[PDB]
Amino acid sequence: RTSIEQRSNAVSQVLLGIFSYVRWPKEPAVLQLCVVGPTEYADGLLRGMVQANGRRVHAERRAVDNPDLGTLCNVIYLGVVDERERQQVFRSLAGHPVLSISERGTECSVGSMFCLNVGGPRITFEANLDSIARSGVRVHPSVLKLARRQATP
Amino acid sequence: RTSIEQRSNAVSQVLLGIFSYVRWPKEPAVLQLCVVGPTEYADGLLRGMVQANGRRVHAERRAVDNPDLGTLCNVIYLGVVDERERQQVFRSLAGHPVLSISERGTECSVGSMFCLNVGGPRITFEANLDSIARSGVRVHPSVLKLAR
Repeated sequence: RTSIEQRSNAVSQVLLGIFSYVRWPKEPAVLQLCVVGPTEYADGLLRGMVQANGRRVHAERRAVDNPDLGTLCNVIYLGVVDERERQQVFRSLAGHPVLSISERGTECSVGSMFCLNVGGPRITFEANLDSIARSGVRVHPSVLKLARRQATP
Repeated sequence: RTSIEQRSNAVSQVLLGIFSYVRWPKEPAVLQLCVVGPTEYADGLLRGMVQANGRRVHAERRAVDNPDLGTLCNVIYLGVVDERERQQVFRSLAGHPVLSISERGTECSVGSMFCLNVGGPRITFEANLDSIARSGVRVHPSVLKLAR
């Protein structure tokens, strides 16, 4: 079984790997990532990140009921939230170009664009076409090369 | 800095405060703090702390299903865990002097020497007098005056 520090640094990459298939309508110089809700595997993230084009990914935690998640966040890494809390969040992102990703794989069905599954020998994820289309960012299809080859032994 | 960081740095401060009213059977040079489960406010802790008496608190995440929590852990800061996992956790803590604290002081009760309530303008916390005796650490009773 893979350790917490193993799975953290792993998530870090998968997110970078997802972020590669994503175009924002207006590309910021610093991409803004907001961690929202309790999380296990975001420690790696919050160090900050750099993309393969040198764009820094800046990372900070934000309150689930923060009403400006939408404008503060180009990315949101979503943790454990309850129905209401989840509602607040996905409402705040509407009309804004935001990439949403969950630590847990249940949430594709309720708002998140991507849903990690961190258990097992590899980090896997599934996606949802609905939330993706209404996201207002462009997601290249080949983002699924990554989940599939991750669901591979 | 955001309010989550603000509330995070404060959980730091509250944790230290509680630490001063606890003693362990055999005091370790370096206090082992296990953050366990999803945690909105444990980022200050993970950065590492130090007590006024100069002692270092080392903090690191450990998985919920981790069977050696009891030996690996001086203090455990319990995040989000379901009924099954909550049990799983406290069984490893059994018969070991482990200071148990929880981030959500509502859906918490079994174990959890202390349950924090981070919401509101300040951080508050209950104390679980039952859990406090069984645990195996010596908690000074003054601490209850810092409770609710």
